[PDB]
Amino acid sequence: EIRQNEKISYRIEGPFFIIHLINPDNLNALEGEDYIYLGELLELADRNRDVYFTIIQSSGRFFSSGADFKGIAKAQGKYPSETSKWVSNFVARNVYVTDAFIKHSKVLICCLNGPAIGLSAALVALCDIVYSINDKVYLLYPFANLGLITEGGTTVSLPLKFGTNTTYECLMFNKPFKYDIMCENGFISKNFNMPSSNAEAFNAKVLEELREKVKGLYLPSCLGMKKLLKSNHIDAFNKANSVEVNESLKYWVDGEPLKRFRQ
Amino acid sequence: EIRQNEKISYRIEGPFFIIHLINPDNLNALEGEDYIYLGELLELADRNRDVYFTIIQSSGRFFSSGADFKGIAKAQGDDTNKYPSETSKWVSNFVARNVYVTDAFIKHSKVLICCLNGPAIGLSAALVALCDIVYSINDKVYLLYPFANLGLITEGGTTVSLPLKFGTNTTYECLMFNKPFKYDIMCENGFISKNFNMPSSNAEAFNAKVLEELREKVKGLYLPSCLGMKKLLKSNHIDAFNKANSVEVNESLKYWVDGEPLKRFRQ
Amino acid sequence: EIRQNEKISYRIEGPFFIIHLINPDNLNALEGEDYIYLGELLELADRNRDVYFTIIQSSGRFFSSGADFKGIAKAQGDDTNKYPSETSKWVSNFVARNVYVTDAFIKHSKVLICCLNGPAIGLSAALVALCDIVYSINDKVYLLYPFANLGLITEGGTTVSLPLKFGTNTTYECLMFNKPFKYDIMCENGFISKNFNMPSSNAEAFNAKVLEELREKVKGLYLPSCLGMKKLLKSNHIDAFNKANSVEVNESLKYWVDGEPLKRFRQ
Amino acid sequence: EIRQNEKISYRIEGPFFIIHLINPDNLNALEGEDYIYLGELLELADRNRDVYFTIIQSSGRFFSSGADFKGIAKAQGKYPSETSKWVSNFVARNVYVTDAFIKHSKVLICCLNGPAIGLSAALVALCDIVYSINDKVYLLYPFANLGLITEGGTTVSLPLKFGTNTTYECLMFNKPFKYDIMCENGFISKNFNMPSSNAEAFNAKVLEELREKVKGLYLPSCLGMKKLLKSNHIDAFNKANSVEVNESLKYWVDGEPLKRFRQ
Amino acid sequence: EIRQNEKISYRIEGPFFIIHLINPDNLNALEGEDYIYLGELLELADRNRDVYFTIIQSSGRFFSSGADFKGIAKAKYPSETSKWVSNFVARNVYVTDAFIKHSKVLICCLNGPAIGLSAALVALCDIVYSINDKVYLLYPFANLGLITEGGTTVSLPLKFGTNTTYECLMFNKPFKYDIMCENGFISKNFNMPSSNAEAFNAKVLEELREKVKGLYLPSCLGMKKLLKSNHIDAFNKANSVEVNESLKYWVDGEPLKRFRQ
Amino acid sequence: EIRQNEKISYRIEGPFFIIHLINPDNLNALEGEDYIYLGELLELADRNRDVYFTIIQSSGRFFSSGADFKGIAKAKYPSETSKWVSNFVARNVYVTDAFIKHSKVLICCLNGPAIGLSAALVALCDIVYSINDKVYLLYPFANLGLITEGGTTVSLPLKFGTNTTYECLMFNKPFKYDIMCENGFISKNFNMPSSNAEAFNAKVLEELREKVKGLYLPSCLGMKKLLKSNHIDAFNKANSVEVNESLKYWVDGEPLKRFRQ
Ligand SMILES: CC(=O)CC(=O)SCCNC(=O)CCNC(=O)[C@H](O)C(C)(C)COP(=O)(O)OP(=O)(O)OC[C@H]1O[C@@H](n2cnc3c(N)ncnc32)[C@H](O)[C@@H]1OP(=O)(O)O
Ligand SMILES: CC(=O)CC(=O)SCCNC(=O)CCNC(=O)[C@H](O)C(C)(C)COP(=O)(O)OP(=O)(O)OC[C@H]1O[C@@H](n2cnc3c(N)ncnc32)[C@H](O)[C@@H]1OP(=O)(O)O
Ligand SMILES: CC(=O)CC(=O)SCCNC(=O)CCNC(=O)[C@H](O)C(C)(C)COP(=O)(O)OP(=O)(O)OC[C@H]1O[C@@H](n2cnc3c(N)ncnc32)[C@H](O)[C@@H]1OP(=O)(O)O
Ligand SMILES: CC(=O)CC(=O)SCCNC(=O)CCNC(=O)[C@H](O)C(C)(C)COP(=O)(O)OP(=O)(O)OC[C@H]1O[C@@H](n2cnc3c(N)ncnc32)[C@H](O)[C@@H]1OP(=O)(O)O
Ligand SMILES: CC(=O)CC(=O)SCCNC(=O)CCNC(=O)[C@H](O)C(C)(C)COP(=O)(O)OP(=O)(O)OC[C@H]1O[C@@H](n2cnc3c(N)ncnc32)[C@H](O)[C@@H]1OP(=O)(O)O
Ligand SMILES: CC(=O)CC(=O)SCCNC(=O)CCNC(=O)[C@H](O)C(C)(C)COP(=O)(O)OP(=O)(O)OC[C@H]1O[C@@H](n2cnc3c(N)ncnc32)[C@H](O)[C@@H]1OP(=O)(O)O
Repeated sequence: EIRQNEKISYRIEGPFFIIHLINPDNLNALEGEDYIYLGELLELADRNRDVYFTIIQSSGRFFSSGADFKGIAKAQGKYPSETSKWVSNFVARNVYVTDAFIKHSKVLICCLNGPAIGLSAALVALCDIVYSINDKVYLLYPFANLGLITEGGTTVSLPLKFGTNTTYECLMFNKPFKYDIMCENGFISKNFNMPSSNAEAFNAKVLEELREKVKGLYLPSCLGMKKLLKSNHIDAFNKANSVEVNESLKYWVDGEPLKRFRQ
Repeated sequence: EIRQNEKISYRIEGPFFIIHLINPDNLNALEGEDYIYLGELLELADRNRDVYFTIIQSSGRFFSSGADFKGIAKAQGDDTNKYPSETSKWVSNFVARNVYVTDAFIKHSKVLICCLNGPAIGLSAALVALCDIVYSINDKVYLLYPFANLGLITEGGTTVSLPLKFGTNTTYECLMFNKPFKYDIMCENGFISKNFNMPSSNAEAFNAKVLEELREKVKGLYLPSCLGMKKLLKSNHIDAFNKANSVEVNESLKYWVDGEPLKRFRQ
Repeated sequence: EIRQNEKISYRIEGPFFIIHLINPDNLNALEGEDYIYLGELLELADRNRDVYFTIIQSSGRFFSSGADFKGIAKAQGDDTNKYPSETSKWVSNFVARNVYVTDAFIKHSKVLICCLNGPAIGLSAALVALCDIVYSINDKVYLLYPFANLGLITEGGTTVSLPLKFGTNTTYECLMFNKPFKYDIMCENGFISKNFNMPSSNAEAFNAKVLEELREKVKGLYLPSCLGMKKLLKSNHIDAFNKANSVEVNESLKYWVDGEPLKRFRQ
Repeated sequence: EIRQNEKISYRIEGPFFIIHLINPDNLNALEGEDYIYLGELLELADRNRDVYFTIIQSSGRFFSSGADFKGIAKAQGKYPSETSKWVSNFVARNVYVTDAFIKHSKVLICCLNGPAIGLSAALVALCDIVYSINDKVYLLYPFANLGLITEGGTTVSLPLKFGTNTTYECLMFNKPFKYDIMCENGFISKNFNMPSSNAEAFNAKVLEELREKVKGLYLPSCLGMKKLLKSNHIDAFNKANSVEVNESLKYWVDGEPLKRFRQ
Repeated sequence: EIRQNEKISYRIEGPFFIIHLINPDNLNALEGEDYIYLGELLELADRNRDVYFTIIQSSGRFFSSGADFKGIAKAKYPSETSKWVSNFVARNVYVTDAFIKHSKVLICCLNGPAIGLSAALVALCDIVYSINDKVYLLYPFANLGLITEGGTTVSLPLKFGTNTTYECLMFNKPFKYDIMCENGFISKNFNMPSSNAEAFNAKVLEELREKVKGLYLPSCLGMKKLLKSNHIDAFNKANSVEVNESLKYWVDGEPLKRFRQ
Repeated sequence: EIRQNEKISYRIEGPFFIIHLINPDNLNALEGEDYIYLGELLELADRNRDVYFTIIQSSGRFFSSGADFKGIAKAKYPSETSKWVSNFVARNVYVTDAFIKHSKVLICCLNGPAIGLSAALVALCDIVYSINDKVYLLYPFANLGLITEGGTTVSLPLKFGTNTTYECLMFNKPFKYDIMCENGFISKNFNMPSSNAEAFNAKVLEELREKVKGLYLPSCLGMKKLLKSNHIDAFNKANSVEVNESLKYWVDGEPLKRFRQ
C-alpha cells in the first residue's frame, strides 16, 4: 500500500511488478516528487517476496523527457540559503531515487517506448535489461547544455554500458546515444520493431514474451544470480551517487542551470 | 560572505578559519539547518586560498549533544500534508542534510582540527571523527553514538571512521551496546593528539590555548606542503567514505519511516 | 608426471602445453574428478618453464556439454550415510571441486587459449570464458549457462567474466532467461579472436589448423614478454575473480541443499 | 533443526543463539566435520529472525586447540590423487566454515575461556566482539611450524586487528598473540578476570551482562549497523578465503604438514 | 611560458590548447625528452583556466612511429639499472602520469598510425577522431622484448576488451581501424586523404568550434572530473608497475639487441 | 654479482641476506645512487632462493639522516622538470617499488633515528627492532617544502593511525619511541647503548638464528605473499602519485632554498 500518483501507476501480475508512466501528453516529464515516488515503488516491489521482475513501462511517444522544467521554475520562491534550497530540492531527491535503482534486488527491465532524457535516461541505464519499441529510440544526457554534470549514476553506467570514448563524445558535446550505438553495445536486448503510435501494444507484447520466457525457470536463481552480479559495481555506483549529487550543487547554486532551464 | 547564524560563528586569523559553536545553554545541539550551515562554512573555508587550517571549536561543557530533538519533533508535526509521504518528508529532512554535511567534511582540503571541549554525541560526534586532528580539553571527554538506543544506524561516515580510528572490535562493542568511546580508548588509539588537561568550566581558555600553540607550530612550515600531503592522505579512504555516505543516508530512511526513532526521540 | 585420465589427454609441443578433451561420444561431459584433473593439468603446465601457452582443445561436435549429470546422480545416492549432512556432502562434491578448478584457471600464468570446436555449457562454458583467447571452428558455436533452468547460480567466475566480456545487459538477458551467448554476440564483443569457418565434423582438422597458425604467429616473438604482459593484464581483475570464486561456491550451496537442482538434473 | 554433534551444542535464549564447544577433555580440538557443523550452526542462527546475537562459548581450560591432528592422520588412507584428497579434506571444509563466519549477519561474540590455536583461533579473529575469562588467554597461529600458511581469513583479520608489524612478528616466528597485545589493540572488549577452572561460570556471567546490555536497545539497529560495518572489508575477506585455501594446497600436497603433524 | 621544441609546437585558440607534432620526415618518432616535453605541455594546458580542450594533432602520414630508436641506441651510470631508471623509467612514469591526470578534455586527431608509447598515449585520450580507415595502433612489445607501457595494461582491455587485447599484444598484431570502430574507440572517421593531415587537422578544429557552441564548458570539465575517477586508481597503480617491471627487460639487454635488428 | 659501494655492504649468512649501512661519520645520509643501490640489493636478495629474510642494519648513532643534502645541491637538462624527473622521480619510484614488492621477510635493525626517505623505507619493512628508546622517525616534508615520499602516504596511516599521522606530518613532528611502541611498530626494544650498534646488530642476528629454528621457512614466504596483497595496490598507486606530485615542489624551487638553510 502506497499513495496514488496520477502520473505513475503500478500493478502486480504473477512474478512481475509493473510500473507504468501514464502521462503521455507531457512526454512523461517528472517532478521531484515523482522521482521519489518511483523510488518508493521500487522499494515496495523489492519487499514483495512474490515479485521477481520489476518492469518499467511508459506511454505515448517518449519514455520520458526527464525532469519537469515547470516544476524546477516552481522550486524558485522558505529556505535560509540557495544551498539549503538545492540540498532539499535536488540533492535529496536524486540521491534517493538513484539509490533505489542501484540497490534493487529484483530484475529490472525497461520497456523503452521512445526517447529518454536526463535523469530519466539515467534510470534507463541503471536497468538490467532494456527492450526497445523500434529503432527511433535514443537516450540523451544534456548536462553540458543545461549547465549540470552527470546524474543518476551515469558517471558509472555510461562508460560501463557504452564505453569510455563514446561516453565522452556524447556527454561533452551533448549528443544522443542513438539506437545504432545502443545496439552495437548490446544495451538493447531486443528491438520489437513496432510502431511508435502503440506503446500499449509494445508493452503488452513484452509482457507476453516475458511470461513465456520465465516458464520452467527456477526464479530464485534469477535473484541469486543478480545478487552476485550486482556486487561487481555496487561500490562504484554508491560512491558515484554521493559525489554526483554533491558536486552538482555548485552548478545549481551558481544559477547557470536555472537560466538555461528558462531558455 | 554568508548568512549569519546565532548558534555558530566564524572568523579568520591568518591561515586559520575558525568555526565556533556558541550555544552552550543548549549543549550546542544542532538542527538540520545548522548542520547545513556548518557544511557551507567548510565550503567557504575550502575556497579561501589564505586558509590552510579549519579549526572547529565549541562552548560550555559539551562540544555538542548532537541533533536537536525539539527540531526533530518539529519535523514530525506536519502542517499538514506538506509532504506527500513519510518517505518524501525524511528524504528532505534527514537524507539531504546528512549527505550534504558529511560530504563537506569528507572532501574538505584544508587541515581540519577539532577542539574537543567536552562530549560529542550522534551526528556531531561523527563530525569529530571526520576531523584530521583532535585535541581534548581534559580526560572527561567522550564520544557517544547512541544509534542503537535511538532506533537508527551509523551516520556521518562512522561506518568507516570508527573502525578506522578505533578498531573494529571496539567499534562493535560501543555501537552495538550504545557505549561511549571514552577518553582512555581515544588516547589508546591515538585519536586525541594532545590532551590539554584544563578545567571543563573554561572552554574559552582551552580554545585560546589551542590557537596559541597552533600559531607557534606553523612557524617555519611551508603551508602548501600541509595541503599537498593532505591531498594524498585523503585518497587512502575517500572512496570508502563516499560509498558509506550514500548508503548510510539511504539505509537510515527505513528506520525513520518505520517511526521507531520518533517514538524514542520523544521517550 | 600425473595420473592418466581416459577422458582428457595432454602433450607438450615446443612452447605449447596442449590439453585435449577426448570423449566425444558423451559430448565431453565432465565429472567432478575430471574438473579437478583439468586444474592439475593447468598447474603442471604452469610449473613448466618451457611452456608459454596452454591450449585447450576438445573433440567431436561439442566442446563440452558441462557437468556430467549421471555423476551428479551418483553423488546423490549415498552409500549410505557417507556424509553427516547434505551440507557436508555438497561441500565435498561441489564446493571443493568448483573452487579448485576455477582458481586454477584464474591464476594460470601462461597464455590460455581455447579452441572452441562446438558448444560449451555450464561450468565448461565458464572455463572457456576464463581463457585469454578463444578461436572458433565455425559460426554455430555458442555458450550456454543454464543456471536458471537448473536451480543454480553463477559458477566458474561467470559472475565476473560474463559482464566483463559480453556486457552487463546482454549477460542479464542470457542468464536470467537461460538463453545462449551465440556466435554473433561472441563476435560482436570480440570474444572470439578468429573464426576458422570449418565443418563441425572435423574438430581434429580445426585443432591442427589452430596449432599450425600458432607456430607461425610465435616466430620472432620474445616469449617471456608474453608472460610479463599477461602478469600485468591479469592484475586488472584478479581480485574480483578471487572474490567471486569464494562467493559463487558458497552461495550455490543452499541451492544444492534445498534439492532443486537434483530434481531438475533428473528432469 | 539440524543433526546432533556430541562435541558442539547450541540453544536459543531470547535474542541470543548460543553455540557451545563441549569437549574439554580433548581441549575442544575439532575435526573437519566439526568445522562444517559450526558453519551450519551459524547459517541456522543467521536464518532465525528472532536471533540478533550469535554467541560462541567453549569449555574447560582451552577455547580450542585447533584442528584435530588424529583426524588429520586419519585423512591419509579412495582419492585419485593427493590433490583430490586435499581439495576434499582441507580446501572444502576451510572455505566453507570461513565463509560462514565472514558473511554472518548477526553480531558474533566470542567468549574466550582459554587459548585458541590454528583455525579455531582464526575464527575467534573473525568474531565482532571478544570477551576474555582472564589474562592468561592467548591466540596462536602456528602455521610456520606446521608447514602451512594463513587460514580462516587471518591474512586479513590479523593485520586488521593487531597491526601489520605485530602480525609479521607473530606469524613469521610462530609466536602467540598474548593477552597484553590483545588488550593493547582493543581486541578484547572486556576481561572478566575469573578463574580458568570455571568456564561455565564465565559463560553464564557474559550472558547475564549481555541480557542487561541489550535492554532498551532497538535490536534491528544492531543488525543494520553490522550490515554497513561488514561492507568495509567483505571483499578482502572473500578474496582472502579463496586464495588461502588454494595456496595451502601445495603445502599439503608436498607432504610437509603431515610429517610435522606427526611430531 | 615554456622552452621551444622543433618537433612539437603548440598554440591556443579560444578554449582549445592545440599541440602539433611537426616532424613528418621522421614519422614523428619521439625521443625521451620529447615525451617529457609533451607532459610539460599537458601540464601547461591543465593550469590554463581558459583552456577546456587539449587537442593533439600530428603531421604527415603517421601520427607517430613511437620511441626514436636512434635515441635509444644513443642511450656515467654506476649500473645498467641506474641507467635505465634514468633513461626509461623516469620519462615513462612522468609522461604517462601527465596524460592520466589531465583535467581538460583530451582529443587525439589520429592522422595515421601510432606505435608503442605514442599509441599508448592515444589510448589515454578521451576522444579520438581518425583521418581515414587506414589508421591503426600497434603495440609491438612482444617483438621488442618489452611489456605494456603508458597505461596500456589498463587502457587496452578497457577500450578494446580483454580477449582482443590478448590476441593483439601476445602476437604483436595491430588494433586496426575495424576493431577501433567496432569498440567505439574512434568517435568519427573523417575519411580524408592521408596526403593532407593539415586539412584533416583544420576540419576537426572547425567541427569542434561548431560543437562547443551553446555548451556550458565548465560542465564538460565537471563531468570529466567524475568520469576520470572510475579508473584513476587502476591507471596510477599500472603506471608504477609498468615502469618498474619493464626494467628487468632493459637490464637483461633483449630490447637493445632487437631495437638494432 | 653487483658493483661495490663504499657506503653500503652486504653479505649472506644461511637464510639471511644482510645489508649494512656503513657510513656513520655522515649519519648514513644517502645520495640518489645509494638509494638505487639499495633497491638493487633488495632485488638481488629477492632472486636468491636460499634467502628467506632480508635484514637491514646500519652503523653509529643514526640509522640514516635521509637524503644527502650536499648531493641535492650538486644536482645538461632542457628544463627544471626534466632535471627533477631524472634526479628525484626516477630514483624514488625505483627504490620505493623495490621495497613494496620484496618477497622476503624484511627486517629493519633500527640503531638510531631515521629521517625522510630513509625513514619511509623503515616504515616499509615488515618487522622493526630498536636498539633503545631514543630512536625516532622524522618526516620533515612540511619543513622542506615537499610532500609524502617512499609510500608514507599509505604506510604511516596504516602503521600509526590517521590522526597521529596528521599531527606528525602537518607539524613536522617526530614519531617517537613511545608512539612506535604503542602502535606495535617496534616488535622488540633491545635496550642497548647507542654507542655500540655493532653489538646490537649481532645480538639481533643471534636471536633471529634462534627464532627460525624448527620453522618451515617456505611458509614464512607463502604467508608474506598473501599478507602483501592486503595493500599492494594502494602502495603501487601511492608510489606513482607521490613521485609525480612532488615534482611541482622541486620545480617551484622551495625545497632547494630550504635544503640550503
Ligand atoms: C535535442 C538537443 O540536443 C537539445 C538539448 O540537448 S538541450 C535539452 C534537451 N531537452 C530537454 O532537456 C527537455 C525538453 N525535451 C524535449 O524533448 C523537447 O520538448 C523537444 C522540443 C525536443 C521535443 O519536442 P516534441 O516531441 O514536439 O514535444 P513538445 O511538443 O515540446 O512536448 C509536448 C508537451 O509536453 C511538454 N513537456 C515535454 N517535456 C517536458 C519537460 N521536460 N518539462 C516540462 N514539460 C515538458 C511540452 O512542454 C509540451 O507541452 P505543451 O503542449 O503545453 O507545449
Ligand atoms: C547510557 C547511555 O549511554 C545513555 C544515552 O544517553 S543514549 C541516548 C543519547 N543521548 C542523546 O541522544 C543526546 C541528548 N542529550 C542527552 O542525552 C543529555 O542531555 C546528556 C546526558 C548527553 C547530557 O546531560 P545533561 O548535562 O544533564 O543535559 P541537560 O542539563 O538536559 O542540558 C541542558 C539544556 O540543554 C538542552 N539540550 C541538550 N541537548 C539537547 C538536544 N540534543 N536537543 C535539544 N535540547 C537539548 C536540554 O534539554 C537542557 O535544556 P532545558 O534545561 O531547557 O531542558
Ligand atoms: C532452451 C535451452 O536453452 C535449453 C537447455 O538445454 S537448459 C538445460 C541445459 N543443458 C544441459 O545442462 C547440458 C546437458 N545436455 C543437453 O542438454 C543436450 O545434450 C544438448 C541439447 C546440449 C545437446 O543435444 P544432443 O546433441 O541431442 O545430445 P545427446 O545426443 O543427448 O548426446 C549424445 C550422448 O552424450 C550424452 N551426454 C551429453 N551430455 C551429457 C552430460 N552433461 N552428462 C551426461 N551425459 C551426457 C547423452 O546422454 C548421449 O548419451 P546416450 O546416447 O548414451 O544417451
Ligand atoms: C607452543 C608452540 O609455540 C608450539 C607450536 O607452535 S607448534 C603447534 C602448537 N600446538 C598445536 O598445534 C596443537 C597442540 N596444542 C596444544 O595445546 C598442546 O597439546 C600443548 C602441549 C601445548 C598443550 O598442553 P596441555 O594443556 O597439557 O594439553 P594436553 O595434555 O596435550 O591435552 C589434553 C588432551 O587433549 C588432546 N588434544 C589437545 N589438542 C589436540 C589436537 N589439536 N588434536 C588432537 N588432540 C588434542 C591431547 O592429545 C590430550 O589427550 P590425551 O589425554 O589423550 O593425551
Ligand atoms: C614482424 C613485424 O611485424 C615487425 C613489427 O611490427 S615490430 C616493430 C614495429 N615497429 C617499430 O617498432 C617502430 C619502428 N618503425 C618502423 O618499423 C616503420 O617506421 C613502420 C613499419 C612503422 C612504417 O614503415 P614506413 O612507413 O616504410 O617508414 P619509413 O618511410 O622508413 O620512415 C621514414 C623515416 O622515418 C624513420 N623512422 C620511423 N620510425 C622511427 C623511429 N621509431 N625512430 C627513428 N626513426 C624512425 C625511418 O627509419 C625513416 O628514416 P630513414 O629514411 O632516415 O631511414
Ligand atoms: C625546526 C626543526 O625541527 C628542523 C627540522 O626538523 S627539519 C630538518 C630535519 N633534518 C633533516 O632534514 C636532515 C638533515 N640532518 C640534520 O638536520 C641533523 O643531522 C639532525 C638534526 C638529524 C641530527 O643532528 P646531529 O646529530 O647533531 O648531526 P651531526 O653530528 O651534525 O652529523 C655529523 C655529520 O653528518 C652530516 N649529515 C647529517 N645528515 C646529513 C644529510 N642528510 N646530508 C649530508 N650530510 C649530513 C652533518 O652535516 C655532519 O657533517 P659535518 O660535520 O661535515 O657538517
